[PDB]
Amino acid sequence: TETIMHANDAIQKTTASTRKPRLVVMVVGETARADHASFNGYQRATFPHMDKLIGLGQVHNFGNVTSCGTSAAYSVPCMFSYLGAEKYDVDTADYHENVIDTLDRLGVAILWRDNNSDSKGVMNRLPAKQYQDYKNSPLQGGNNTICHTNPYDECRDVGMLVDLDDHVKAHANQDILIVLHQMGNHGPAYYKRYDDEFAQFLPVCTSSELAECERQTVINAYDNALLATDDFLKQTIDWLAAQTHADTAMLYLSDHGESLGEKGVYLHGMPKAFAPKEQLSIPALLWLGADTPFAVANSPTAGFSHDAITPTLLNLFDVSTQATADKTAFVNPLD
Ligand SMILES: [Zn+2]
Ligand SMILES: [Zn+2]
Repeated sequence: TETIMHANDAIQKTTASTRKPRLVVMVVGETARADHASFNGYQRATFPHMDKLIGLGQVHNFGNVTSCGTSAAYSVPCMFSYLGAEKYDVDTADYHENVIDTLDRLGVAILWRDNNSDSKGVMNRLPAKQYQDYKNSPLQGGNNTICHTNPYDECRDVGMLVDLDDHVKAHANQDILIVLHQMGNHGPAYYKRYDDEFAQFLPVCTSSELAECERQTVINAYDNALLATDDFLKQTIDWLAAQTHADTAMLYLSDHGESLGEKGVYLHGMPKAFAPKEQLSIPALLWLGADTPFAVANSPTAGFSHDAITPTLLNLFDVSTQATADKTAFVNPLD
């Protein structure tokens, strides 16, 4: 092949012809930091809906998880790579088979909706129709029907949840992966990231010049954008909970964290060798549907990282490959 292969031996252990189809939503978050999540002990209710599901035992919180880098351009390809953070090279990620390539080869129906930027190369070998731009409205050339609920005409992450039934109905009796790439908490204009229903921590910074504004007002806008992400995740889970013909899962991880003025540093993008802990520390949640066959994995001693995503996706689709032996995952393989 023209691709550097990592999982040429991959095969599904079971398929939808002998068991329920698998339906997974992977949410690629944006700029959310683990220590501003109420489920990791932040002293403000930034994730009220997820916290209620954690209390019920329906969502599992993996705690302080480490991102591989500090921007979507660096982190998103690595999140779907077989390489892992220590061998990853952003300049040559396009040349390797990635986990989406493997799943597509094995017949999983993949949809990637993007309200952020794009898939950073991950979707480039799949047909164009499996990637959908959700950062533009239809007349702008995209697909998002929820862009005109705010004065910035900014497209909202919840627009990506509109009529996901169309994809499910088009792929009867097949395994399905839906990736939703959020705008999330990207700054510096945090106040533009959420509709007025989520303007709850007040007052907010309404300038892109964050070091000018009072620190707490920057943080208030950031925390309001987390509330909107908590609502997006709740709506995603509510949709999956209705898909009772499938075994379902929702995995959420941010691409990196964010500095909010500690030691004078704001935003993200610092070289990972020098980046402060706040830029590398991300939340990670897993929801599983009713009667799930899956079990949450034993925690690594140092906590989880983005390197666990690729083996987790393979385990959720019953894919057997030597490429994920010895590798950490958030759920165990089914035997
Ligand atoms: Zn960024
Ligand atoms: Zn990012």
